[PDB]
Amino acid sequence: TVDDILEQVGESGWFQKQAFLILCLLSAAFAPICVGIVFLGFTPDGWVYDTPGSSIVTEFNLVCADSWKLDLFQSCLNAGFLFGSLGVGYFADRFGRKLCLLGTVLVNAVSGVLMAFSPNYMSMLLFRLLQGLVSKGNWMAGYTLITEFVGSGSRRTVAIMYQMAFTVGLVALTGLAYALPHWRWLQLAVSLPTFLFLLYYWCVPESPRWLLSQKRNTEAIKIMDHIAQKNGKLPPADLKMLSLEEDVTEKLSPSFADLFRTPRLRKRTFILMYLWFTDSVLYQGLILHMGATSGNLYLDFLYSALVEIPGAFIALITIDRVGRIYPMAMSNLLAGAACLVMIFISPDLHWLNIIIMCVGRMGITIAIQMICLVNAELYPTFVRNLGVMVCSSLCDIGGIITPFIVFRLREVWQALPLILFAVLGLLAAGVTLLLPETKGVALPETMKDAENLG
Ligand SMILES: CN(C)C(=N)NC(=N)N
Repeated sequence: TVDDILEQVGESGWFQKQAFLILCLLSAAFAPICVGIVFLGFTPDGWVYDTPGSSIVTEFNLVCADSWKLDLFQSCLNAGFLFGSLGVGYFADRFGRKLCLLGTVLVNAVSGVLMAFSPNYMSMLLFRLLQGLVSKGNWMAGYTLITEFVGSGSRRTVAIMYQMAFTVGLVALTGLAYALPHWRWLQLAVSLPTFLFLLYYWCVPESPRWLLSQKRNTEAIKIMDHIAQKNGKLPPADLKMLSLEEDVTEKLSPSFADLFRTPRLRKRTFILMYLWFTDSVLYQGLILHMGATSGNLYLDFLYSALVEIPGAFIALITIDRVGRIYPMAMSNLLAGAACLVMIFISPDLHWLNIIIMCVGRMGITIAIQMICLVNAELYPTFVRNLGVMVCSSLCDIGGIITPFIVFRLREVWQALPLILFAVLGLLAAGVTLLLPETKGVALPETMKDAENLG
């Protein structure tokens, strides 16, 4: 199979390290497509806006349809996510993974370049929809590819280090937003590492599991000897692409074969969609809990962006031995019991508000780090379609429902949204962390996992 030859080969070799840096340079490009609107949505105030830079609000005249503008903008981005979920979930299974990712990166690069010189607001909306759709496809495909590519005992290292790469992408976005004469300079500076990825994407291999599922043993042997020659060692071909006698046709029934696995997979994928929805809603509620500003213009966003590194390092230290479901329970209970304190009286002589908000964030970031890792480890039949469906098709619902509901609630009553978010999160997502599946150090992706699971 793949795990035995991966253990017999260098799982963390130097070629693996340069491929890791290349897909990390992919990972830092996912910051502004999801969170960079805060650096593009400055609203300082015949309408005159006093700011040395500019924004979309300064560019247009958003004084009577300002609420109709940005809400529809982010709703169209999340609709682009909604199309892109099913789109890449079937397209990666159809035309493979690596060529899909390369073409999708090229489309992202040309779409960002054309976004930098957007003529009209209709072009703005269309390009934002296409950008969101493509960028979500790129990031999820890259994360799945490198989760599969690394060996058995080093999945978490890769996953947590790429969440760290996303964090340093937000940090570099905050550092870049200091030099903001127009949004165009920011977008043009962001779009250049995508071309760097395209330039240095000629020396990256495919996914051995998906390639082996195509019964192409020759190119599997080719990529194994390429990996061995890159590390400069003779490969101990114990299996020699044995393929475990796999002959099942790829994409036989994506999400249609779950009827035979109803008592064993339906409840698991349901609780996974529940946990994704809870993470998205709680995350957005904690961002809007101050409305992305608290006495500052950039320091609040840095506090909401540099908080991920302590959570990531805590996860990397913690989840090696205790498992991957107890971290879910600890993170969920900590987030709930941290956000529940804001109902109490504000700190008269201390900083309890920022303390509970930062520890709640830490809990939510530990939860989001894991949700992706356990999703990649699970859905053993085909990790692409089902994994994207649980990842993105129940996060776009959070993106379309969560800001409108909490905005209207904070317009009418502060107490209801925080209480409902805390109750739903704490109770339901702590019940959700009650072993959806048995955890194993190995990472196979065959249907034998679905029918056995140890
Ligand atoms: C990257 N995007 C869109 C997030 N909202 N991240 C998140 N922690 N839910």
